[PDB]
Amino acid sequence: DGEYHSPYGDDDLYTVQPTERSPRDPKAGEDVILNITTWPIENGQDVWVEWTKNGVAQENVTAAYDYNSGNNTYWKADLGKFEKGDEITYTTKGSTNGGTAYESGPFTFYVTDWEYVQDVTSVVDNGDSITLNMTATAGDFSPKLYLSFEDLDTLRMELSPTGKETGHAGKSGYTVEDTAEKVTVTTEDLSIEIQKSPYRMEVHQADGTLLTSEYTTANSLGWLTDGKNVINQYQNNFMTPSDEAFYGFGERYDTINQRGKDVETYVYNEYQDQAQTERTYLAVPFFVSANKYGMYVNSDFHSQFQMASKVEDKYSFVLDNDGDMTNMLDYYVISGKDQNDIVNNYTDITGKTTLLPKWAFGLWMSANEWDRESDVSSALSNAKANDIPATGFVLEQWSDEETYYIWNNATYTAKKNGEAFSYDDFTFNGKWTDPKGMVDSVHDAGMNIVLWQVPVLKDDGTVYEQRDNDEEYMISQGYSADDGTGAPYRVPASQWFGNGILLDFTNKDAVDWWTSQREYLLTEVGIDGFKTDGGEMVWGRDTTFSNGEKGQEMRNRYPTDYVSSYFDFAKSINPEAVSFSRSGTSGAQKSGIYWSGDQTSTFDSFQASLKAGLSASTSGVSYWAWDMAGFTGDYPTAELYKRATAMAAFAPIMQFHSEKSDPSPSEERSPWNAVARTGDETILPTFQKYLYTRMNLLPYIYTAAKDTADNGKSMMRQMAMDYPEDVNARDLDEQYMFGDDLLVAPIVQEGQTEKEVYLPEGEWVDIWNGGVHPGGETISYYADVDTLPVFAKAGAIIPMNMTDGYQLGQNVGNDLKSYDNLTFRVYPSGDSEYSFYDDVNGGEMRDISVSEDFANEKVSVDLPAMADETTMQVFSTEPTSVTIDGADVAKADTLDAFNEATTGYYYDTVQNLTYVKAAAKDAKQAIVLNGVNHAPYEAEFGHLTNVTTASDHAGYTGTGFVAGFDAEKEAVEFDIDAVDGASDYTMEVRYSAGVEDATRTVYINGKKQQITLPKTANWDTWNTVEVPVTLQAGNNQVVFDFEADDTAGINFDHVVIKK
Ligand SMILES: OC[C@H]1O[C@@H](O)[C@H](O)[C@@H](O)[C@@H]1O
Ligand SMILES: OC[C@H]1O[C@@H](O)[C@H](O)[C@@H](O)[C@@H]1O
Ligand SMILES: OC[C@H]1O[C@@H](O)[C@H](O)[C@@H](O)[C@@H]1O
Ligand SMILES: OC[C@H]1O[C@@H](O)[C@H](O)[C@@H](O)[C@@H]1O
Ligand SMILES: OC[C@H]1O[C@H](O)[C@H](O)[C@@H](O)[C@@H]1O
Ligand SMILES: OC[C@H]1O[C@H](O)[C@H](O)[C@@H](O)[C@@H]1O
Ligand SMILES: OC[C@H]1O[C@H](O)[C@H](O)[C@@H](O)[C@@H]1O
Ligand SMILES: OC[C@H]1O[C@H](O)[C@H](O)[C@@H](O)[C@@H]1O
Ligand SMILES: OC[C@H]1O[C@H](O)[C@H](O)[C@@H](O)[C@@H]1O
Ligand SMILES: OC[C@H]1O[C@H](O)[C@H](O)[C@@H](O)[C@@H]1O
Ligand SMILES: [Ca+2]
Ligand SMILES: [Mg+2]
Ligand SMILES: [Mg+2]
Ligand SMILES: [Mg+2]
Ligand SMILES: [Mg+2]
Ligand SMILES: [Mg+2]
Ligand SMILES: [Mg+2]
Ligand SMILES: [Mg+2]
Ligand SMILES: [Mg+2]
Repeated sequence: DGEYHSPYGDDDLYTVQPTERSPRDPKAGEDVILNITTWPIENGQDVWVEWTKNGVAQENVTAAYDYNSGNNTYWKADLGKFEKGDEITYTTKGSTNGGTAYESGPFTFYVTDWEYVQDVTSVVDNGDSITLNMTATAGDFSPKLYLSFEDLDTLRMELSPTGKETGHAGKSGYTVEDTAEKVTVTTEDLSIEIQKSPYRMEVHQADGTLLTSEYTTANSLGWLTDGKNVINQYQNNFMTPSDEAFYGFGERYDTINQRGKDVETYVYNEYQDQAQTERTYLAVPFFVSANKYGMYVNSDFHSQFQMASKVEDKYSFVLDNDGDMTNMLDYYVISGKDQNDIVNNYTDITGKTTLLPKWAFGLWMSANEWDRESDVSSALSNAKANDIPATGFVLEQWSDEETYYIWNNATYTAKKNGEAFSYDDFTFNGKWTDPKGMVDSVHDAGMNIVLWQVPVLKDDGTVYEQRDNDEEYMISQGYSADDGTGAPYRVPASQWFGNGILLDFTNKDAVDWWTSQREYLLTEVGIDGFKTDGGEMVWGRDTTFSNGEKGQEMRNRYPTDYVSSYFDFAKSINPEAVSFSRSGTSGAQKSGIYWSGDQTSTFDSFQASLKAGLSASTSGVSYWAWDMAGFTGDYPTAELYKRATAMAAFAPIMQFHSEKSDPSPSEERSPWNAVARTGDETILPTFQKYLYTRMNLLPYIYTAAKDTADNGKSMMRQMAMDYPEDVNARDLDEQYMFGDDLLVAPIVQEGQTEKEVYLPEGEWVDIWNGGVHPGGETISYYADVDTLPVFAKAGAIIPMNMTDGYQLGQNVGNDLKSYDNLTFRVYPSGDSEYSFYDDVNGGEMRDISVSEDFANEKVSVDLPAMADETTMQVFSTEPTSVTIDGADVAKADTLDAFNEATTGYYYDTVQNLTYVKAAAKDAKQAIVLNGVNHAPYEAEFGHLTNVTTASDHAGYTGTGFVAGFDAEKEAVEFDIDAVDGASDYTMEVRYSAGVEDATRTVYINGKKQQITLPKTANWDTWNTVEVPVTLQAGNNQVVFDFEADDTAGINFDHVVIKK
């Protein structure tokens, strides 16, 4: 028999327990209901509430029967409404037939209401900080708002409602213009305009451009208080135009643009339907606006971002607090040189991404079902047999499933008092007879291994000696958090690892103990890190951690304290160790890889994963992975598998994984198992193509990884991060930038083969075939199930590790300590420069520069000193000569000859690439290609109308030519860029006309001319005629038509634009 009421229950944001107070934190005028339970269900029960208001005893409130469920009766007691300042203390009671009264409480709540800033009464400039003394709209406080500069382009606001706290110092490079009506604070990067009566702030760039501004009606800034000693929430409100887009907020699965939504900064473990529930494991109170600023609310407490979700021109943040009136509101308005610089400034505040070793950027293999040595050996054997040179290996089902630090089937003498084991304490049996040997075999295969972990000590009520000993010790030492009553905090019963005891990662002694138990795994077994899963496990209002903080503040921070603790520990022992986690908040980026969690194998999930990666990126979490093609649900289709593979190969971290622990047939998301499950053998060569291409691009990818760590530029970015002004880039969620120079457009729709790609300003070249696409429009790209549209930005310099075949998608292996043929792929356009991170040769920075001068038929490359032979692949027409330091280098007629030569050049007519080989020298080398023009615009890649392509006459450039083009209504249209601005140019038209002289009609931006194409000796002989054209800057429409007055058949190879 009993009674129970607990006002906050588990303090879950989304649900309530059936015995809570509603509202949990009452405001003035809100009716207060107490939900109370009794058991068993029995006639003769009475439930009531004994209480005081401002210390005065009130008449008891009688509860009314609500409903019965299970062994319990539920009741509601109505306390009524209260006024601001009221302090209510109550005890709930239940009895049967006037007998033993069971009770809960006392519980106290302080009734609140909002107070807002009114006017600025005085301004004090302290040199490194500005104090604005203010009045309030209500109450007796004298608030102070402190302004400071984290940097000249990053403004910090700290609000003390009572005026008793002081803000932090910042930079002193600012000036102030203080007048009776307004104060303007200026730096070389910002102009902050503050109206004094009423108080209202606008943040502008130095030149005056508005970044954001507090809502028009002012009184925008406020706090929720009882007017005495409780401050429970803060808010500010801002004006936003109807076109403003909001990105980031951590990792989001529903949309990349949060306009219209209430975004909760609240970590949560939501399985499979993250998009639909709008939940996430990784929540960060930071967003980037395409209006060129970021806003970071510096608090671990839950916050709600109302992004034009209430009023169409208003966005707001509402930040919770634990009552403590000394906790100031602290937020930043972040400007920068560009959107990526904004993110860099954010990482100055919350932490830089820690550069991971290069092995982290190869393929990771994982499957929950791998649970014994024979599974590992078969996994390694299958990878080798299928030519899959992975670099990472994950084991989840490796332990006793009890302590999570002892190998499954290991036997030993149990240890008391939390003593740590060493490798020699164990007798290894059954599934794992030689863990050290097993790790040695993984290392032998060129891979590194990580082991799965959780931050909780399991307690499912079953007896298990070592786990029981550990629990006893942990409790005696206070290594758990406190439930608020002196007992250890346990995960709520109905949750993942319910009843388990969380390790208090804020407790250094606790962390030292916990990690000591895993030490032998790094020092003796030789593992390369941990897959630190979970962490979204902190509930309860009164839950208390060693640092004095409670559940409200610690829920979002806990996962990152957990993940960082393990990352640092593993790395302290093994410098090459890497963590792989799913949960966190601001700062998560300092500590390893984050994967998108648990999703099903559908295209809808794929779409959600892509959004999660793009949002995480904006939020500073660059080293992001996902379970490619999904880890659970029905096995993926061959189509999904192939589409997922392609995106994954061009994502920051590439990893396959599966959920099932012991299925039949296998659930592995490996390519060999995908072939087995779907019956589609073509999956293997398609997977190989993408894996091999990723490894060819590893120098570029790893340099990008370094750029994240040093400069805050995420590896994979939503289009508006690079092009914030471009109205077509705002909502794109099915394409992205990868590194600085690649535009990747995965197909994420079932059945799709015509893929739309928005190309921003500039020229974009298909990296697979050399097709040229002018920017500033949406193109349609035909992509079969094996094809991924990827384009290089104009001026791009891309380092690659190539085989002697020199094609993308050729297996170079997984050697991370040497290159095969280090190659630089170059798309000349003006003057371009790239800093290559040569990690193979000591991490030296190699500064490469390219100067395009097609106006004079030259492209120059300034190659710095290199440790290795270097191959340039320059997109251009064929040179008449190539020089290195002024000396001619020999033309190689075939690829074989080029490979045998120590220096020389070779022209690839199919890709329109000039290969140039330079010897390794401890001095810079000046390479010049002479007689070159911009690469041809291949006819077979133009817009074709009623005409087809062929390859059945030798001598063409590209993949072939347009065949015949000999009837009315047949057309070939080109999108041609003016190589050097608006001007006249010469257009070369390369064709064959074996039978007789021909004519075609050409329109240049609608201006017609007829061209004569004289007969060639035969269809195996090509000729080129020069046509004068006038081009405008940018894209030019060049249409070749066969009109009524034209004549004869031709084969049409390409066109070249030149001076
Ligand atoms: O002291 C008075 C209280 O005693 C209980 O036994 C009654 O059932 C309550 O409704 C009442 O408020
Ligand atoms: O074993 C007694 C249990 O009975 C249930 O009906 C109650 O709701 C539980 O809180 C209680 O612990
Ligand atoms: O827009 C800000 C407002 O949001 C509402 O949802 C909250 O309940 C209010 O307390 C707050 O003033
Ligand atoms: O299959 C693994 C999944 O199982 C679910 O029951 C848990 O809540 C998730 O945290 C976990 O990733
Ligand atoms: O209100 C329905 C019922 O509620 C509780 O079970 C009471 O003990 C009982 O006397 C009453 O009949
Ligand atoms: O096998 C290791 C772990 O992997 C799985 O993801 C399960 O969620 C967990 O219950 C299990 O203990
Ligand atoms: O029921 C849980 C048990 O599962 C397996 O037998 C594990 O090998 C063992 O360590 C664990 O106690
Ligand atoms: O910890 C539970 C048990 O695990 C292993 O089976 C040990 O060999 C045994 O001594 C111990 O009691
Ligand atoms: O990039 C050049 C061409 O590449 C492929 O052939 C695509 O199917 C096509 O749409 C594109 O225009
Ligand atoms: O009529 C034009 C055609 O003439 C010949 O048949 C050629 O073989 C063919 O390549 C060309 O397209
Ligand atoms: Ca051609
Ligand atoms: Mg009665
Ligand atoms: Mg959509
Ligand atoms: Mg900066
Ligand atoms: Mg198995
Ligand atoms: Mg080692
Ligand atoms: Mg303690
Ligand atoms: Mg120039
Ligand atoms: Mg060689």
